[PDB]
Amino acid sequence: RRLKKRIFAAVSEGCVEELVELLVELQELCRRRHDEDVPDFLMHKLTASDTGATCLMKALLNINPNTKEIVRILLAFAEENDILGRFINAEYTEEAYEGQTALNIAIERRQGDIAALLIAAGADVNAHAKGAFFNPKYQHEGFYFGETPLALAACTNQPEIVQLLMEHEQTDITSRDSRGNNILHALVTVAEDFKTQNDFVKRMYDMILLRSGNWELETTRNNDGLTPLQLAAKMGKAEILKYILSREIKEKRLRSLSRKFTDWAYGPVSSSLYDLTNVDTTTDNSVLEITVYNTNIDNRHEMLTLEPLHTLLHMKWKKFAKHMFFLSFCFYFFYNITLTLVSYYRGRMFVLIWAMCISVKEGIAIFLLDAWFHFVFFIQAVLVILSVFLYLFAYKEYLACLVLAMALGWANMLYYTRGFQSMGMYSVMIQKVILHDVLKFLFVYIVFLLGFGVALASLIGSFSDAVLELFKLTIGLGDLNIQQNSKYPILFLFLLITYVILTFVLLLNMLIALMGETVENVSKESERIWRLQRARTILEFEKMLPEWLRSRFRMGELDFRLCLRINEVKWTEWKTHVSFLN
Amino acid sequence: DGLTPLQLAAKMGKAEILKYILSREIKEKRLRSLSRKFTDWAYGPVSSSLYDLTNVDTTTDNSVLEITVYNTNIDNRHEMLTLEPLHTLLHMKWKKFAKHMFFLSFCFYFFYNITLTLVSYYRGRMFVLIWAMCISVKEGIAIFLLDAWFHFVFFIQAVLVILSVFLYLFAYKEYLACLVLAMALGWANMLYY
Amino acid sequence: ETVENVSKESERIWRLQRARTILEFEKMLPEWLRSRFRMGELDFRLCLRINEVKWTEWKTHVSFLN
Repeated sequence: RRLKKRIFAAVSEGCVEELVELLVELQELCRRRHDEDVPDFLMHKLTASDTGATCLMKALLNINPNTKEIVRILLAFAEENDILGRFINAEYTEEAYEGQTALNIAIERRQGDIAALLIAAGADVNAHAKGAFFNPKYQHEGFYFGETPLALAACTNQPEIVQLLMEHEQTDITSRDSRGNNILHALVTVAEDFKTQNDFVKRMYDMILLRSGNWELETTRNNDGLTPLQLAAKMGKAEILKYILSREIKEKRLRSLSRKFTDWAYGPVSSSLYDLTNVDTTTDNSVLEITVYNTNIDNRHEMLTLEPLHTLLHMKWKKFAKHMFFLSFCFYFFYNITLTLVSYYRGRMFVLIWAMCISVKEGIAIFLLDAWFHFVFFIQAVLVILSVFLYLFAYKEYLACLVLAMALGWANMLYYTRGFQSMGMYSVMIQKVILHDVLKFLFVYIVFLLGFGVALASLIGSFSDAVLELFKLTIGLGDLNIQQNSKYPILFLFLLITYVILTFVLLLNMLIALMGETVENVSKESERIWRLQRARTILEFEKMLPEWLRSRFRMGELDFRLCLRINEVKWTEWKTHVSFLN
Repeated sequence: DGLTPLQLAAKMGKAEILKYILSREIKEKRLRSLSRKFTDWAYGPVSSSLYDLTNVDTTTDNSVLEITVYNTNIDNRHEMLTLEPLHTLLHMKWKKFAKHMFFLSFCFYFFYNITLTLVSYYRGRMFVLIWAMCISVKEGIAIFLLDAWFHFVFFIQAVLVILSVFLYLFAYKEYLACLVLAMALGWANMLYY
Repeated sequence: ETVENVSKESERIWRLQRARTILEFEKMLPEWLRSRFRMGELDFRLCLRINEVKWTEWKTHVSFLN
């Protein structure tokens, strides 16, 4: 603590008159071998031991225009005192920056030449920042980049540093950190779409992938067992998965990395093949199953308009799912008609075995942990079976269960309108309106209803008669002139008028709020949620089939790779291409 | 009027100049007390900083935050309340204690309204009058303040409850009108919370 | 009249209402028990350990810088 704080101040600011004297001061200090503590003087006085911050990490933490003095201090102690083995691998002591070298801090502050010369001094590029800040809980709390130097050069938009770092012989490209992530995993972890940044991630991800040139990067699974495009699908990033699912290489010697074998193009019409490595539900964790069954991002219609993803769905649906959906509609319609005739006029009991079948079908609702129609299907099934099991008994509490099961079943018939697009967009707006705005209006209307009903019942008819008369006054009925046991009917009169005008202004406020919320949900968002609903029932009907009879996949092995004969036409793109080309 | 220059910047309602005042750092030395954002470490996106609390804190008599919250004649106060030590200070002042104090005041007003509901409907029978006197001397600063409507509804509810009780002591039948109007305005006043 | 007061102006007046009841509930407390202010003297100046993240600004900065 004698004068190492002085050299810390000298590398902080950059006064050279302390530095030139102090470099030979420590030189005559190490030349005078004190002979009571020989090795600990070097390892304790050429660094700090409170936070583990050494001199050059303090200098690169305090980057100023004094690059001459930092070139001097890399060329002062690092090679004369022969310390560089035990020195440049210094890590921290705390939990925030646990295991952080000077390479990532050197490349973090745009000093690529400093980092290239200090790895030319013989550092290690296989550092692993295992701190809990570096592996945070959410994205806001910390920086996640891959805890690797070439991964940090990938995330922080430094192509020249990763160019000089890949050409080093003993760097790793198949390296896996504490989360098991390689460069492509962390590069798509830091990524996002074009709405915020100007797409440097893909614009150097191509450089990483073709500089590597090997397939073994794109199968390295993480601790959750995910291929890099599966992790690209799960975190919700559009354009990087667009680049993955449509990627071709013109020049040869790197042809297995391509995925779009364009066999013939002619004006607007162009046939192509694609891959089915993981974009197909015959594998355990497909891309399509992830990006349909995902629930926490909202932009899934961006990914479901990509080519082998969107195209695959039509084949899976036109092929078999329209007929399977119409068959399920016909079964539910005949079940509801037999329940209608059995309920009205009193194969008399097909409804109970069908209710038991639909109950053990929808009994996975507690095992799944906007799936509301599963709950309505389950409450209809248990209400039908409770009505029948009380019909076996000698009770009169069974007809209430039958009439409520009738009301909920014939309301549940309206679930089957998805498939008619001009009625499905009408259907999902009903769910949007009851979820968002009518519940708030009911929540204010119930407390106004109680605050007037207790008042009018304290004026003395009873409670449940006055609140029923108040609701009949709301819907448009109910006499109001002279009620019994009024002290003074003037106050009853203008209390009633105050209730009616407050209900009117509440209704007006509710209708203009739900007019104010539909500035963009007029046709667009209903259409995206309808297409997502149709994709979810594609996958739900497809996985219910057994392991055989699925001869409904695509073209054979062209090593062994499934493909798709997809003929896309881009008329507007061809017209703009041949118009701007000449 | 005894105002520091950023207090006058807050009172007249100007945004970006107060943004420059509340976030100002000087890179070169010999002028360091004029800075207000001691950036101690930045690393990619994450950057910790310090700020000052010379006047942006309600422990002083005329703070900046008290001025720009209690101002009433300009409309763009949400421009200033998204500035950093101003907006950030509020979360600490609120998550810290004010959610629990607000929920406690809601529970007291809810139990007071439920005891007034049961006392009004079926006829600790008289907690409502001492709570009404407490809320009346609480909201009696409405004439001393000179869009504070809910203070007026709270005051008319308090005086209507105490007028109903002071006529209930008497032998009059003009008291039940005051009780039923106090019931209507109290259960409408629950919607303030 | 609701060409702009659909979600925006209601949100600003709600945040201003919440700030006014922050200050009204805060000034009602007595002179003691307010150990709820911020960090000590660093002459003597109180400070705040504020960790802001500007993700979009950092992305535009490192995108336009190179």
